[PDB]
Amino acid sequence: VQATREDKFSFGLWTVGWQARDAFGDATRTALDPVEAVHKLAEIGAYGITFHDDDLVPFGSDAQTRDGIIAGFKKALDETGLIVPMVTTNLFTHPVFKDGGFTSNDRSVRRYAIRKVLRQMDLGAELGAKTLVLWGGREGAEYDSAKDVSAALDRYREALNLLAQYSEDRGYGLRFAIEPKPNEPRGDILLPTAGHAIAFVQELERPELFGINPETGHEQMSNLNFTQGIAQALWHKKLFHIDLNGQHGPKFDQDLVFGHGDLLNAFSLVDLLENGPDGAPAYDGPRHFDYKPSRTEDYDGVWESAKANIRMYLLLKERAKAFRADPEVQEALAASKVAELKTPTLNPGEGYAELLADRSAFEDYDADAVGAKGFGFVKLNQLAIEHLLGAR
Amino acid sequence: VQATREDKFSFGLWTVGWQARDAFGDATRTALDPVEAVHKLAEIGAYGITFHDDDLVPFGSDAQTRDGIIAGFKKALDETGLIVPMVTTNLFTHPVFKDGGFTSNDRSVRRYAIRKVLRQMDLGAELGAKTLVLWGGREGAEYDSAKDVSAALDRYREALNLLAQYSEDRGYGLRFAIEPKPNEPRGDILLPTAGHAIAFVQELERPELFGINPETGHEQMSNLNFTQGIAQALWHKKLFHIDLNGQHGPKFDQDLVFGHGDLLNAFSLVDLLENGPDGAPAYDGPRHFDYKPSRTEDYDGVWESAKANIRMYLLLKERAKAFRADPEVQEALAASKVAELKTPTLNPGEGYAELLADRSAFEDYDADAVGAKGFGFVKLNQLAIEHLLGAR
Amino acid sequence: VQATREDKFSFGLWTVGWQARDAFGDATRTALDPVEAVHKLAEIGAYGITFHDDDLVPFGSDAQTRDGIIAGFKKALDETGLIVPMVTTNLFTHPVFKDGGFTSNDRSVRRYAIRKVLRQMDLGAELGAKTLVLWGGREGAEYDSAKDVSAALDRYREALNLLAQYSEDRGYGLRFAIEPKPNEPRGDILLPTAGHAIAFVQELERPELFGINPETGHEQMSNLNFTQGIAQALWHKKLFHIDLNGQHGPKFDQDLVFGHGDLLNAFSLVDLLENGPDGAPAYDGPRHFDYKPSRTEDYDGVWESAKANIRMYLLLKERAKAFRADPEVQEALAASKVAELKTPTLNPGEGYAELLADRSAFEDYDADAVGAKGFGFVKLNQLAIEHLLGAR
Amino acid sequence: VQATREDKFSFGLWTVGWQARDAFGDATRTALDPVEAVHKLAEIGAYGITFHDDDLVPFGSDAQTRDGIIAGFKKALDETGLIVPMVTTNLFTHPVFKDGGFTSNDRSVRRYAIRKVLRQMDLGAELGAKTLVLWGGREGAEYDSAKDVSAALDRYREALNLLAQYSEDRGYGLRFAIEPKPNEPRGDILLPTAGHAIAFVQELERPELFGINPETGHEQMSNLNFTQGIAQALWHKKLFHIDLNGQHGPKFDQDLVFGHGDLLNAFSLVDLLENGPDGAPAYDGPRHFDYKPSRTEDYDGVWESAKANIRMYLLLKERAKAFRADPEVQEALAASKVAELKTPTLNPGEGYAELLADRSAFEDYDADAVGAKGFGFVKLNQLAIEHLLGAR
Ligand SMILES: OC[C@@H](O)[C@H](O)[C@@H](O)CO
Ligand SMILES: OC[C@@H](O)[C@H](O)[C@@H](O)CO
Ligand SMILES: OC[C@@H](O)[C@H](O)[C@@H](O)CO
Ligand SMILES: OC[C@@H](O)[C@H](O)[C@@H](O)CO
Ligand SMILES: [Co+2]
Ligand SMILES: [Co+2]
Ligand SMILES: [Co+2]
Ligand SMILES: [Co+2]
Ligand SMILES: [Co+2]
Ligand SMILES: [Co+2]
Ligand SMILES: [Co+2]
Ligand SMILES: [Co+2]
Repeated sequence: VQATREDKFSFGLWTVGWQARDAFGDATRTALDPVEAVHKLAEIGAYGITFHDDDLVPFGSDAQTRDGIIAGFKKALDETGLIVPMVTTNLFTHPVFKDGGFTSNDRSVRRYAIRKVLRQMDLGAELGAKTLVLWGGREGAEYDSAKDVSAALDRYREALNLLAQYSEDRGYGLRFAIEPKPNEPRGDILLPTAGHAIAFVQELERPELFGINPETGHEQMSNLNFTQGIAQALWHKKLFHIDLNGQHGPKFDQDLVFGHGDLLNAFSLVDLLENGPDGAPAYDGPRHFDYKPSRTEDYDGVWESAKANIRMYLLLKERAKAFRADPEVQEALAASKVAELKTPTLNPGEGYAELLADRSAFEDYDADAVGAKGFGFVKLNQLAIEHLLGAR
Repeated sequence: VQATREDKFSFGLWTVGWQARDAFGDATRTALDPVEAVHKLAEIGAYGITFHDDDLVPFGSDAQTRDGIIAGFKKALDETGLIVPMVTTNLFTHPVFKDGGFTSNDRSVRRYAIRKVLRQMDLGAELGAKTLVLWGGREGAEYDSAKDVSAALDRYREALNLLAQYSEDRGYGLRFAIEPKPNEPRGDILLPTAGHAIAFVQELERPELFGINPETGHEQMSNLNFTQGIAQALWHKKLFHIDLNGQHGPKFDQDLVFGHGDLLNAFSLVDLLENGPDGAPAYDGPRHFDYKPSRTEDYDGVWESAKANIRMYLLLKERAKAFRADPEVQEALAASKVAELKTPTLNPGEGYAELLADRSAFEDYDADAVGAKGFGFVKLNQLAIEHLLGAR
Repeated sequence: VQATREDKFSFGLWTVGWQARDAFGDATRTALDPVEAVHKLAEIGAYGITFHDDDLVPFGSDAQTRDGIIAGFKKALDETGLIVPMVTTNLFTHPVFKDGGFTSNDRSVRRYAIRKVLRQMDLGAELGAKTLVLWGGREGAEYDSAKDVSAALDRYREALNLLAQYSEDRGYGLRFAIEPKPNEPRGDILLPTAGHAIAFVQELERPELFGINPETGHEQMSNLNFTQGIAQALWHKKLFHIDLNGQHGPKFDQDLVFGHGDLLNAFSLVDLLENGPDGAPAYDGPRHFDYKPSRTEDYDGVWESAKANIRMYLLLKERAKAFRADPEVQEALAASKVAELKTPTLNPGEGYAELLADRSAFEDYDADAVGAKGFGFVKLNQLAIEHLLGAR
Repeated sequence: VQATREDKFSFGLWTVGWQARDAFGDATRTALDPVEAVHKLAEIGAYGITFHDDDLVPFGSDAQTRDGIIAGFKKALDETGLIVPMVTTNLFTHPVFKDGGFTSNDRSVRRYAIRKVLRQMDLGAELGAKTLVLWGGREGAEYDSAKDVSAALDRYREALNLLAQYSEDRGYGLRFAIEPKPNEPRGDILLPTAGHAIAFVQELERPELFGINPETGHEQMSNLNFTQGIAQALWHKKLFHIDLNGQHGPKFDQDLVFGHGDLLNAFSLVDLLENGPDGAPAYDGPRHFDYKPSRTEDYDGVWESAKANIRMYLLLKERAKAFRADPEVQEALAASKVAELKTPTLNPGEGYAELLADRSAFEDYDADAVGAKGFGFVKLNQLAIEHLLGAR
């Protein structure tokens, strides 16, 4: 298959740029030039690139340096036609953030973290970014008595409310996406799942400007069903962005190519995002890959893995489409009553009193008879896998 | 230490009454009589008892029978001075509920599920219960194509809105507590974590009436920090009830005595609930034990395990109090800056314009120097554990 | 494709016969007659059937009743041509086994467990079974101080030595396969992984008569790589039997159809078993499905799920074959140096003296240059998945 | 309490020397001088220190420098009285080992790896070390088709056979301890659990020279019961060394202070090692702490955390002894029939013939009456915990 700008595949500069220095070893690859990343990505079919402030401008660069870098990067986007759909800020690498950015126990660190983000918001707006992703990687703790969670949530909220105020006042029109993660690098991270991130956002001052950026591996690190979690995020209308990658259950964050981890879940996910209501996708934003080319690879391996992500997504889409289009699947869906869940439980205008008066809903209901009918779910599931396998 | 009615320990009829019939073996204990249970629980110090409809009145009892049982039950309550703080409905045992109660693909089961709950609401109202716990144990799926998550959430919401309507029209004054669980019996259950449940509740018609009933073991089945999730629930003011028990990480639901699984987290949990805001508890509801006496035990074991739950709580409470009262702990808390998180990041009347004008929050900030100072968190953790072990 | 007797697909009577009573609810299906199960399995292409003593003959049947069941059973086998490749004993259902069979703390239970097994060996030997599977589902503990592991391993060994003795004396020619499981129904089960079982087997009086019966979901319950553990079992030559099914990581035992859990691991498992050394399979015993038709299904869903197991194995086999016959895959294998691992590290006749003498192995080794070459692993993994997807 | 040299507390140079560069951020601490390390550890009570070649002598140090470093190191040991009980080799950091050391697909890497170990064996022998720990951190894969496990086991064996040969011929008298780990840094590591490592060792040429070095955190990363695995290791007589630390279930390797993860399991572990048969410890090797001072800490937090490891072990020891000495515990052990498991199942001289003749073990056995009696395990567990809380 072939990727189009209409596919909206984006990559973080820190992905193909990952030098492969893990917690147990040194880097196996040399640094990638931002400008080269831009030309290579354009070439493999991506429509946009994302970056952390510190991925593009080395922490501590003077404005002369800083300015120079931005200018060149800007030219590259220009020549290639790539856009910057999202930007983020690094609030986890520097030792100052060892206890967090926004929720560090140290007050001075909190002030500093806000400033770092405001600045990145400025660059984002200049480059045309529409979404600010916030990954609070260091917000959390290793020991329960070290962090007052309530105070931490107040401080997270305080910081976010200021960011929305500024964006709205400067007219940047940004949307903010909170990225949930259960652990790593902190023992436990605040807002561990898509669920906790959504509940939190609901308490902000201008909640309509806030949503989440869920990551495949993050939810899988707690053994949760990523597809079901996205379905919930979509129900709430809080899916502002998405990070796609692969993981093999609860272990360190692997960041494999999308679909190289839980393949069956990767398939139900593409199905959910693409076979939305009335043909059209259920999701319209970037399909962003936040993965890492394995430590054992060289730059050849790097570009290969970049293309594998696109490839995986397009192969899955194709099968998800074929799945839904199959009259036998259509028949199995009917037998399993999947669409019957869309019919309200209650009749039009029916309330508690009418329901209480309906003898068929209780007094005269044959639970035993209904309890014996099968749902035909294994059969429908088998049909889906055969489509995935290209056997149908 | 001895239990008082003020401690508010409650137990489900189904905990001490569990016959220990598991997924791989027959029951090892005979049935426990409800009046007996009330009398034994009163004796060990419980202040209240809870039950699913079907735990008290056998599924399908005729009115005469049903009526007879309730009368006997109320008399035992009367005599012992035990109350019924919460009631729930069994929407998971009977085969009709194999694909869910409120979210079954089958429209007729959904209708029947609502009628079964209304009926239990009337009984709870009659007994003076204040909370209706809803555990959607069969809501979810084994296969992703079998359940439309979006339609399921619509139907779950449709049903809850009706229950609140009825409660409010009738003047019952009930509060509704949704109980999250990631899995078991279904592959994946809808609303898997405390977070997912809180986010959901914020979308109902009368949200002020809805909260959650998180269970220690359910959060631990996903390897999440239970204390930290309770802290967030308290921040949202949605902790309506709590189910206490023990678990050893992600595996089937063990339902051990509280404190017999993750002891360190059991300790931080009691500290959070009891060493509240003033000096006063941060949570005022029932301390409910939803556990199961191990299958290897007889009725002497059952009564021993019931008392063990109260004993673990009182012993942890005592050490949590001692921890907070220690001057060396006060000192370690001061060195770790725990309390500094409670001070707003911004000075009163400061906005983004004033922050941007503060050179010290960024332009002249010495991040390297701040990043070199230690938080002393290990030492604080070490004092906590020494209090737990009675080593101080 | 269609299954042939040469495929050696077998099913436990307890799989298609599971009535679906789980830990939270009643059975949803009526009991399956063993004769009927023989006929239906024959019909879908199974070559054999297996059973626990108690699956065929109800616990406590008098000798006339037991004899009658066995006779009708044998007749069905005869008429269909199905064989009984393995038999097993239920040492987990009856309350007497609540603390285990061979390792119960109670001496009398240990004596009775051995007698129950001996009696099953007789029946197995008479039906022609070649393997006795031993699943100690109840050997273990919920609490560390309740069980002396060392004493427990001594007792385990004590029982197994007797069984080997009896079999050898009677000329039964049975092979014994211990089945590891990490937990469920005990909090922790003895011999938790394929590794622990293999190490234990090695300490018996006649180790050559003992191997393991590893199950897909059981290793996945600990989030281990099943194919990789199977590879090691094959290296030790201890894979006497195999239980195939599906699971989604660490949670209760799901027993899904084979391939419906971790699809990618199912794929690599079929590759390992069939594309063995010298053209031929690496394993020649039964391909046994120890799964359960989901609780949502009726008897139609039961047979559909039995057939899904076979279809899943055959589709994966087909794709594994095509994978290996692809010149591009071969080229990738060569580039990744997979086969170079099969060449001894030392030259023929080289010892440490000569290795110490080779400056090319150290003194003149350019670690830095080798360290920069990519292995091309991602590209290889991508072709593997494109074969599975039927995209190649 | 206070540590004595008889407690045999040892620490790796890399533990207190960890600079805190994690997968997501820079080092927060400066480098620790080895001589200083020797001095600091002697002061807190350690009886020994251990290290990887590369911890002591910088990778790529000329002969002169290396020699220089060693001589200073020997002086510090001299001056302080600390010994080097164990030494290990770094086969995971340098880029050349990205695919492993001993089982790298690349043959030239395997040869280099052996050379690097021989050299450390010499230094080890010279410093008086008794054990060579082998941690194959890079032995494994991210993708199943990239590693022939069988070939890798052959190459692993091939390398160990040679090391044994060398050590025996040089008269070093070393014992070899293989350290299992399930994952991190490789997606899946070979010899993932204590079980797998023991099974492997049994296949070597001089098995009496090999054992294992299990780490608390490693077994817990797979959610296995550490104490139970150590109990099996002792049964096999393969506990050559042990790494103590803390972990919070399946997630990245946390390396917390011993007893800061699963407290209940740390208690049962100390009980097992110390309350050995004949009053005496069941294990007499070094109690080695392979942990990491949290990244939020400075050098003071570093020495605080080192002392915390010793304090935890000694406080647990103290409670394990009090527990065993309690008459009420003694009464609970008897009711639980813990010791009845040590009495053989068969009477002296009984074999299957006599067991078959015993009607009381089967024909006249009342399984129902035995099945109704409880084991009193909950009460026994509750007493263990009250001893741990210092409540008794
Ligand atoms: O787990 C790492 C996170 O996924 C980050 O890459 C964020 O998305 C950006 O800060
Ligand atoms: O996991 C089982 C559940 O916890 C139930 O006991 C609910 O709390 C009540 O239906
Ligand atoms: O998890 C249950 C076990 O898998 C059993 O089915 C054994 O294989 C046979 O007793
Ligand atoms: O998880 C990392 C390992 O624990 C190492 O520290 C080894 O013990 C020494 O190579
Ligand atoms: Co990630
Ligand atoms: Co991300
Ligand atoms: Co539970
Ligand atoms: Co509960
Ligand atoms: Co199973
Ligand atoms: Co099995
Ligand atoms: Co470790
Ligand atoms: Co270690």
